Amino acid sequence: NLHALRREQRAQGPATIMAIGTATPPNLYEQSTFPDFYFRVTNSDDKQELKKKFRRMCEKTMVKKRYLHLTEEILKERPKLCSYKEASFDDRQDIVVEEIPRLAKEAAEKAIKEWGRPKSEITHLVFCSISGIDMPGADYRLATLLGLPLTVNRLMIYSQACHMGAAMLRIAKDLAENNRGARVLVVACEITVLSFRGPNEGDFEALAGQAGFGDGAGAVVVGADPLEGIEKPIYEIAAAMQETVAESQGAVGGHLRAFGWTFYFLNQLPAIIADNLGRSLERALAPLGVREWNDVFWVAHPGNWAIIDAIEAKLQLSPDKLSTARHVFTEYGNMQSATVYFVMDELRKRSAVEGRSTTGDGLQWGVLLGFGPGLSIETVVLRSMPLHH
Amino acid sequence: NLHALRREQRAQGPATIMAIGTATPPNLYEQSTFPDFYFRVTNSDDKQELKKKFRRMCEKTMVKKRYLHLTEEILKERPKLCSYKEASFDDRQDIVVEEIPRLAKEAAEKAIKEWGRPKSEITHLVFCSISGIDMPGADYRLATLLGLPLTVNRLMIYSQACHMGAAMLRIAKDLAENNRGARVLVVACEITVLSFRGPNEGDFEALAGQAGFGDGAGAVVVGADPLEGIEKPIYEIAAAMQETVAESQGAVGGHLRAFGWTFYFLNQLPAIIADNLGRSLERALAPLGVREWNDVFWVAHPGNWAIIDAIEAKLQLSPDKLSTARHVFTEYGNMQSATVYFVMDELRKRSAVEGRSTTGDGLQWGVLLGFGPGLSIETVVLRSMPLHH
Repeated sequence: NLHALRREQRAQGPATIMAIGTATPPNLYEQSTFPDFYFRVTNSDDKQELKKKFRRMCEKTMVKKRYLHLTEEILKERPKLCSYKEASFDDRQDIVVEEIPRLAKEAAEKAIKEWGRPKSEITHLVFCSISGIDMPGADYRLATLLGLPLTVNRLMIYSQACHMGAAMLRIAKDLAENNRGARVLVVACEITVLSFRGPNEGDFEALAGQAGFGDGAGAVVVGADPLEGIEKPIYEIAAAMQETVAESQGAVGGHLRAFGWTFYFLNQLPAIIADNLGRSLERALAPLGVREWNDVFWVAHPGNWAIIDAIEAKLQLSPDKLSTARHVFTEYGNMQSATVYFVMDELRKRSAVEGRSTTGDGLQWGVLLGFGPGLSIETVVLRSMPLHH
Repeated sequence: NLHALRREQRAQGPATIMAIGTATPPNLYEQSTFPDFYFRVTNSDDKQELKKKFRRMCEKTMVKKRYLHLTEEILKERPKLCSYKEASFDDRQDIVVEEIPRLAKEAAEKAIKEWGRPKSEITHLVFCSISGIDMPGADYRLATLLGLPLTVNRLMIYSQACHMGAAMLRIAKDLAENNRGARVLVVACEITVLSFRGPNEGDFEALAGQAGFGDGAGAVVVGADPLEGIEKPIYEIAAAMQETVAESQGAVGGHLRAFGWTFYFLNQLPAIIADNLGRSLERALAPLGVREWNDVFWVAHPGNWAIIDAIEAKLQLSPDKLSTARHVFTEYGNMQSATVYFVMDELRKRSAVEGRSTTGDGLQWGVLLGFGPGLSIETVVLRSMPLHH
């Protein structure tokens, strides 16, 4: 009866990524002139020596460009954003509640446009962001701006850190696979309005945060049992798993306070990540009988330049493997949960333009990776799809 | 093989609720004397007219008692919690970050204990609260307090309203059905430290919020294919869905600010909820061929007494249907996302005490119901289990 009902209602094949869309705020921030903008707007133009320290931090990041919702105009209107740790939460909430769903909507429309199917066929919405907390939430506002059916199943995931991007594919996997016809709109959106703050001579971590984080949103449509001739899977989601690394709460993390968000980290975080991938990758790839780390493709959350270097070095990958992560991080900065969607889009796009056999740079099996506070490690095994040029 | 692998890794039968645990803070607040306590600790004994009002509010709520983490001591140590609307967010964060996981742990242990099986067989943790945002978050802390294996798939749902307790069953359904052997720990925990504040003579809305909300946590183990002679389902989850009521965002909701959380409602929220249920319940129950609303059992998030009344009257339910919601509301208050789990625990126990043939008061089919800001309506169709006396 309910076993019969079960068989009827569940999907047949594995979850697939059917479309990818991305978007940023319209305001370009060049890293070479960012110290100038940052010290001027934070009324710190009378500490030239701290300004020089910052220029060197900016250069070290390896970031060329980021896109930020914030502008000098908004900062002028809302000066408390420019202080180090003054109560500023209200001004920050005013913005993120409004804009988190607006930026998400751009990335979601693009994903939907590529998918090329009606919004009425979307059954679930899975939406993550650090920011934009209200009731009704950001998911309600996003659903409403898109004109999704009132019967779409919504799930908002607030304030999980950078690995939440990968984690949403783990959730969407179960939603697409367990429900025949389920089409899952997956969105990550991050705007650094809650973490932007002026400088303090004794806070490297907070000033470092001013240098490497950008704004961005990413969206995929996820579904099993693609419609013959209409839905063209880019990747099959083969497996998804999470692992927490014992006694590493201190590696990285953050607090939410009256000043907004602040993030901490150890200098050895690049090593702590790289050194703790072994287990995850073994669980993931040993069933497929993978012999060598260079034998699969890599969609990595970049974290930072040092993190990429550490992972590449530990797994002894050739430069090509993480070059997509390097590219996105260079051109957009670290966009938290959104970053991995930008990286995934780059992999499949370079794969098409450069004439590859598959969406995973000519390779069959790949691993998508996210990592954040925990330390939390998100591993998604992807199967590439043939490219018929 | 993508399809063969899929056929082997998924569960066969419906998600099952295998155990239920509940917990509250140890501090009893009797409603009869709550006006005296509230006006005294917030230093408002010279607002006798507002006090007179609040006592009338408290009488009308029909709440007899609540359990709150907050005490006279906490309030003396952190007087900003008492102000109507000064910045007090840091004080509140300081408490909720540590306490939310702590209360959740009590409910979680009770559910695990009834389930009767090793912690190591838990594969997933799904945890919701309005409160306790930090990175790493509450799920990590809870998993750590429980001593869960590091490979448990964690998910934290922050800052969703009252209907979130229901929606976690919607989530748990797919995780459990789609993964062979999956055992999901589902936990809801709420502590009102973030919305407690002193009284303002021009704000009855916020004042009403101080009369009806309590603290608590509920937990279930959800799995598919129960072990014969080891795991005994209390209910089967046959179906679960959400819908949103158009143009009702202002019906109820709230804002997270430097003063913490405040909640808003329209006076006609009961009718708004009652009048917009039929559609959801029709979609849920028609496929089972049920002809009358009294044909099924009811596990209702209570909201408040006015809301229970309006649903009863609108659906022409006889008094027994929402009996369990009433008893839980009256004895514990609205514990937001956790309440529905107390109601569930109450139904299945009463069913056994009163000699009913099923864990659903002798009927086969039920609806577990959650509602909150959106308006959001969460409908979970349950099948009861035979009771053998």
